[PDB]
Amino acid sequence: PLELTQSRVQKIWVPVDHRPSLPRSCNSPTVIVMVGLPARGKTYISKKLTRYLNWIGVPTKVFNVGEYRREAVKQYSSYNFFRPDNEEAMKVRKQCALAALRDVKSYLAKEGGQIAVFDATNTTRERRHMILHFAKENDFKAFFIESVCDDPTVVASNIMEVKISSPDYKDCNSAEAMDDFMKRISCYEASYQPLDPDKCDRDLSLIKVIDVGRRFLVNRVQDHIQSRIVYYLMNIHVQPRTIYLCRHGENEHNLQGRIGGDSGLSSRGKKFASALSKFVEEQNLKDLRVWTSQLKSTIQTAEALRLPYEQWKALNEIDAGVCEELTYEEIRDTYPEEYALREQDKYYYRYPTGESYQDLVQRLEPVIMELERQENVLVICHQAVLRCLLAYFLDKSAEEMPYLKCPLHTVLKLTPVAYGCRVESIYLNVESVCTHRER
Amino acid sequence: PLELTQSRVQKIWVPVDHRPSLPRSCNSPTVIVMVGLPARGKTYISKKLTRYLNWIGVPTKVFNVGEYRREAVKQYSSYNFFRPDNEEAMKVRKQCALAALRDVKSYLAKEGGQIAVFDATNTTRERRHMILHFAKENDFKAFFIESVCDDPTVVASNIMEVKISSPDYKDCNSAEAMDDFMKRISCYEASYQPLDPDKCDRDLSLIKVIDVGRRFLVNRVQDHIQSRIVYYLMNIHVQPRTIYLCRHGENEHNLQGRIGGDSGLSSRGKKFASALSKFVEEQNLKDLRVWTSQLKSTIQTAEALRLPYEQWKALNEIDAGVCEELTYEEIRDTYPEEYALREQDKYYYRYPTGESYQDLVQRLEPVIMELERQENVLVICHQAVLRCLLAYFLDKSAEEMPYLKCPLHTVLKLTPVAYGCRVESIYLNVESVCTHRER
Ligand SMILES: O=c1[nH]cnc2c1c(-c1ccccc1)cn2-c1ccc(Br)cc1
Ligand SMILES: O=c1[nH]cnc2c1c(-c1ccccc1)cn2-c1ccc(Br)cc1
Ligand SMILES: O=P(O)(O)OC[C@H]1O[C@](O)(CO)[C@@H](O)[C@@H]1O
Ligand SMILES: O=P(O)(O)OC[C@H]1O[C@](O)(CO)[C@@H](O)[C@@H]1O
Repeated sequence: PLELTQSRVQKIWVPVDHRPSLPRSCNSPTVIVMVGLPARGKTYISKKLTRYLNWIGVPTKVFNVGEYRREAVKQYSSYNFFRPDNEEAMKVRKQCALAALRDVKSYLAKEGGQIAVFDATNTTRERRHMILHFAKENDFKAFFIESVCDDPTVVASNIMEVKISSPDYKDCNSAEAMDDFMKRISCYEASYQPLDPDKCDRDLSLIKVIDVGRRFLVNRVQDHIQSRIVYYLMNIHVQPRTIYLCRHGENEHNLQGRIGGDSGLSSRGKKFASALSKFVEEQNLKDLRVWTSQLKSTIQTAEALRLPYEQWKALNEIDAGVCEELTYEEIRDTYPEEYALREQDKYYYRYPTGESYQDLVQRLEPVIMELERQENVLVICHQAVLRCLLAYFLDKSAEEMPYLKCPLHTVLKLTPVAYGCRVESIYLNVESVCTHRER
Repeated sequence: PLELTQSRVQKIWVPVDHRPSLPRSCNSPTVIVMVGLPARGKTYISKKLTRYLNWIGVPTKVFNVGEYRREAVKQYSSYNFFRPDNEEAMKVRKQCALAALRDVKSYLAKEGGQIAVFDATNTTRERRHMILHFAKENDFKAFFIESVCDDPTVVASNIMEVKISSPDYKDCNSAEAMDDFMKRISCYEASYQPLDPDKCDRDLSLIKVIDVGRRFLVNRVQDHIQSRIVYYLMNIHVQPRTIYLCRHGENEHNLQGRIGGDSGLSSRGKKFASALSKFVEEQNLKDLRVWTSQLKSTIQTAEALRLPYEQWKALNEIDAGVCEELTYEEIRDTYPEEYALREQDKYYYRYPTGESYQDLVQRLEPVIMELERQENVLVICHQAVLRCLLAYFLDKSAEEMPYLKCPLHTVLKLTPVAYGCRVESIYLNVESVCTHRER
């Protein structure tokens, strides 16, 4: 009579499943279609969106047709391979697109993937009609993301930042690679049919990203995930900036080996806070936003900076529930079953009346969205919160996330470059205890 | 040396403020400009957006030029008042717009308002240039929301739903009011200059809502609040649906007068769950989404429905921190200072290591966004969570929110109609304790 049991790891109430003598086991995936001329940031969008979607828990994978081409055709010689009159290479390129779609079908229908990002030019109505046919026959949704930018400064910058360094241009110098790539773009210009939501593409679910996100044309958003993608694309930018991530200075609970709580900075923690102020000053940043949690130790650290700061409840350390203010030895002795369950499944494990790393991701999502909108930001937080944010920026999986090394009195300087983050570590030469525990 | 104190009500760590002998006390507001012909849902957008922004904690107010006109000109006779050749009424209408802007300045610069929604036609470039001049001179941001829809079915439906019932048409029958309103729309058509983000309005921050949210043109989103508005407008719809809100059936903690915890349904709670299934069945809904919290009592209630349901951690009852599983008598005797602080400031009060109603709003925001996207939804939740959701739908203030009456074994049936919600209460004839406590 409505009998439930609480699952040991995640602490989820499930109906008591008294399976009979013979136990029996018993929404639609999306193909995101990238659209646009080369050097329009399609791969940049594909990679960043995939990184965000995976981090929030939506299994996402990129299928880049160019990588299938590099695999089918050993070495790249020139733009001549991309010529519309190149009958043989046109057959090869089509075969590569079809092979990528085959892997899209396998990913979405057989591997538990939810979103497949089809990263190609898809510049002709013919190619897009074929992708739609493929989606309709496989019961997949189709969502188009077109990037429109004809600014020559933006095109040249994209070639210099990520095209000249491509495996295709290994034997080329910067000038030859740039010249070949401009000719390669020209191969696509004649047959390019932009998305037309006014007449031809009126019934398609699409986003037209115009001039690096200055303007957007949004047509027929069908569901939750498409709506989320659109909101994300509207919040991200390519302006140069730095993200500094650190934990509060060493606290009294750190000295006692106690988890959670709301203890204050130790004498060393206060020394780090002074060292952090000097470090921040030496960075010579025009403007800098400072974010803390609502816990004392991060606020005391920010107080040493003499800069305005904003407290976020979303940045508060993982809630250990009944295990709050206990040492790991006291957890193992009072709750041995709980201790072993966490060690076996650190990401999904939920503390009783507490949280999991999975819960942390959900509450840090608005932090991530705001970090994307901002420029120079310093986030003073906690060990588990920091691992979660770092996993987003460094594209780390749910499995590796609870084990990322985030020592005390150490600043993680993140510089967005090419298709990810350059990470520099800066230890501020103040002693502390070690709170890192390996698997 | 980084000395902080925790504020008694909100539990916020603040620098110990040792004010000297003579204590001294010491971002830009936004004008949202509605654009479009009459019967385009501008007032609908204004009211709904204001309701959402206020609920999330952004002080927002609507300034409807027509209400200033109804105040300046006692009785409305006909569309002749709106004629472009009506020199006198054109002077009166301009004076009303200027008087509304005067009140916009006072609201944003002197009353602590953050967003002013300027609800008028603002169909000419001249009027919009004047509003921009007003915004620039007062250091206010300007964000334009244009609603474009020329579907005669949509226009006729808007006139029938909310125009014919306007105080202007009190002495008129449905046919005369509809005829007069069509003529009134025609008065605006000749001088109407839609927003042109391509050439003329390229530097303006705007959203063009096309065909009741089927399509959007988004130009130059400057900040966080504009980005949030755009996301909200993309999630809302006018499709007919019903929202059912109720608490879990009576639990064991309810019988003991204990707060929080994760107790199961009492015998009466199980009887409500059966009664709820019968009620749901009798509603004869084609499709229905069922949402619960992750707490046992709501899941057991949903289990009785024999329908698929989704558990949301965001729907979990307010966290009472150290006061969890205690009766109110035990709270008053163990924590008398805490008890009195809560009674004095129920919305902002945060339980030690727990939450406030203010915290609840922040974590329920994704619930609200998803409720907007959906159609028929049944939310099985908890007393404080329910008050928070109800305050959103019923446009209740932060001050009234902790005192809204949400009894056990009672379904709140919400039907979106005109500019809000019709609320029907359905008691399912199962006895329970009373958990309501007045101020
Ligand atoms: O080249 C480009 N053209 C046009 N839009 C571009 C790029 C790049 C880019 C940035 C770094 C390297 C290579 C490419 C990113 N976006 C972009 C697109 C949409 C959004 Br919303 C944000 C950024
Ligand atoms: O008449 C209309 N024309 C055009 N758009 C309209 C309406 C109404 C409406 C609904 C009920 C009563 C009166 C008006 C709402 N929206 C609307 C606008 C934008 C979004 Br995003 C969602 C709904
Ligand atoms: O997930 P882990 O490795 O236990 O680390 C999280 C813990 O780290 C701390 O931030 C410091 O020990 C605790 O407050 C928190 O419980
Ligand atoms: O804000 P109030 O009036 O104390 O009501 C919230 C309380 O109501 C309950 O849902 C039932 O008593 C408790 O779990 C919760 O603490």
